[PDB]
Amino acid sequence: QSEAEKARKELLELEALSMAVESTGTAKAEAESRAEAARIEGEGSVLQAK
Amino acid sequence: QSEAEKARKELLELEALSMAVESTGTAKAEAESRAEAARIEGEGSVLQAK
Repeated sequence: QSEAEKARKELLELEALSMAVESTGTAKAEAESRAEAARIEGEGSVLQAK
Repeated sequence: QSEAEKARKELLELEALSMAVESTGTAKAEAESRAEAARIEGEGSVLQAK
């Protein structure tokens, strides 16, 4: 069980990196899509106002 | 399981890129269609006013 925990530590490190990658990719994608839609709506609102 | 996580990290990176592409394409398309309809309505409103 000691040897198994010695390797399980490195397994948990790699799983931590993968969870980091997945979470930041999901949040970045959703936030940038909302910002792009908002920018297009803002320039459209400028043209509507004129 | 350690080797499988070493490759699964790169799989999750590529899936993050694909989700980014899909989300920003959908939001950009819907926002630009609404802006185009609004611009045509605005120029029509100018001509109606005259």
